[PDB]
Amino acid sequence: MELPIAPIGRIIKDAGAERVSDDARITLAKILEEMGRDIASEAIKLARHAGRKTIKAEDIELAVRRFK
Amino acid sequence: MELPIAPIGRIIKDAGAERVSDDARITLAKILEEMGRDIASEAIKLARHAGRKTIKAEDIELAVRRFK
Ligand SMILES: [Cl-]
Ligand SMILES: [Cl-]
Ligand SMILES: [Zn+2]
Ligand SMILES: [Zn+2]
Repeated sequence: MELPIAPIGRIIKDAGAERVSDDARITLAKILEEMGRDIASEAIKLARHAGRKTIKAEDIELAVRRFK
Repeated sequence: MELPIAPIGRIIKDAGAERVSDDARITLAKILEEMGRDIASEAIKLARHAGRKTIKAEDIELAVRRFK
């Protein structure tokens, strides 16, 4: 796992939760990590079809549209 | 912003990118943060319709299904 748990716990508290189980924080961190990886994988293929090696913000923005 | 950028950069490198612009890392961190907040907001309403104050892993798992 790359994402730290603490910041994910703050997101859920920030959205209005009174109490958050430790298992809720870990579940959302793993779901967002898996989303990040699938978006990143699609952004890499977009950059390669554009002839580039550098992943740019427009690749991320176009890749997220396949998941919406 | 709650999520740190560095770990998001590692996710994109881990998925296979050779080089990542700083703007790509920031864009994906903001998209995952916004997803985390919308999931968390829906999980809070599920827990309240179940009569609970504590957000649990099953609330997260049911809330992500509205976005798939
Ligand atoms: Cl998926
Ligand atoms: Cl949205
Ligand atoms: Zn996946
Ligand atoms: Zn939203």
